[PDB]
Amino acid sequence: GVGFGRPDSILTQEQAKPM
Repeated sequence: GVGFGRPDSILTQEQAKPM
């Protein structure tokens, strides 16, 4: 859940940036 782009790996924000 860190920025936008893809689903968050860690915790449910809707989206996150790539690796």
